[PDB]
Amino acid sequence: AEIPLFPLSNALFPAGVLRLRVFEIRYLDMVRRCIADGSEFGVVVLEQGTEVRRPDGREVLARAGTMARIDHWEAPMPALLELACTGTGRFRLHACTQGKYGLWTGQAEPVPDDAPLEVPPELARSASALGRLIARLQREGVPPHIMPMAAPFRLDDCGWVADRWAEMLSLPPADKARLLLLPPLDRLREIDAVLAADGH
Amino acid sequence: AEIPLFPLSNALFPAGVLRLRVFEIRYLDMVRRCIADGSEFGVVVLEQGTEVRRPDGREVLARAGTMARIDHWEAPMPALLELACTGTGRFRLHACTQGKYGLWTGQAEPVPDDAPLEVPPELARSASALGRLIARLQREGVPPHIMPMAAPFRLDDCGWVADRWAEMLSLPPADKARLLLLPPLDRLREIDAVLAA
Repeated sequence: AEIPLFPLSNALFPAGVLRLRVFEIRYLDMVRRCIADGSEFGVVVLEQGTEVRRPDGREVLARAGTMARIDHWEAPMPALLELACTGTGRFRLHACTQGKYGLWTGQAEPVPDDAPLEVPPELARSASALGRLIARLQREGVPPHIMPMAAPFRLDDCGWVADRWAEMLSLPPADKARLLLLPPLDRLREIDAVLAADGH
Repeated sequence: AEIPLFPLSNALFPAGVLRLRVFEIRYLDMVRRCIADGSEFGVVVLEQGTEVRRPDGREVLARAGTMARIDHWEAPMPALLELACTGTGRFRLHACTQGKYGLWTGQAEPVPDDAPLEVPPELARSASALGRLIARLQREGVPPHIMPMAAPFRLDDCGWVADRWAEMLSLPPADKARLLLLPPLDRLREIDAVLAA
């Protein structure tokens, strides 16, 4: 499924929050199309290279990604677009090409959402930790335009909880892409093995 | 104490890495002057505002921040100013003033860099977990200009450990500001509490 690609320094996960700020011509033209078009673009983390790369070149795109849906947009100044996208359906991009203005694109086969699971008591620490984080945000009165996570607080869900943590944890891009694809349970387990002292 | 301020969505901590893209020309005069005489600018996290500039809203700065040092600027894209910075000394922001063009300026009382202290056995959890994140990024050989933290990895320094977690974790801007000025021991204890409970 040939779709436009917006590689980024961080990976996007389903239901994930993402406030973009486009200034490059390739993304300015691409984002505007999607605005009038209605379609959404694909977001995959950069396993290598930067996200601007005007003089650069060697940039490696992750093999997995999540589709990005545009919620609302604004134009604070000319040649600048401030977006507030939401992560949608995930995909497993394969052979992609780099078109005009350096706009990445690739045929990507979607990957159906995983069935919602309950968080076992063997992984309560993470879900309880996360829940603690969200509590403070709310307790402090953090406005919507700053909240790093959407309203639907699926705290009692393996996948969801792991997606939230993988989003904010400084993990290698190559790992983030794998986590996105791995099954919900396995995903929570692994991040769990990162937050807790596995090997002291 | 009077210094220029650059508000950001994320708080900046000592030794914290920062890749800043400056769009609004209202800041050009600030970054240029800094680049010129090698000075620094203050970075405070926004409590109730947008990094860019809303015409219907006003920005509210946090109670503290950290000075930023320009490791070096670049302009890969025509006229786009992109610079790598590092958080240096912390300051307590007594008062700030928003003047013309929306530029912020405040009274910054610099606070001395805390002394380093070994990580106690109970707070070891927080250090080993970070240590693993770091070793994870290295095992994958993630490029330096991609890593969120800088080379000097002080895994036995409460302040360092706590600061890293504080900039990574999704916490309200006002809390980051508070933890920033908080003494090393208390900082770690507090971030440790969030990681468990």
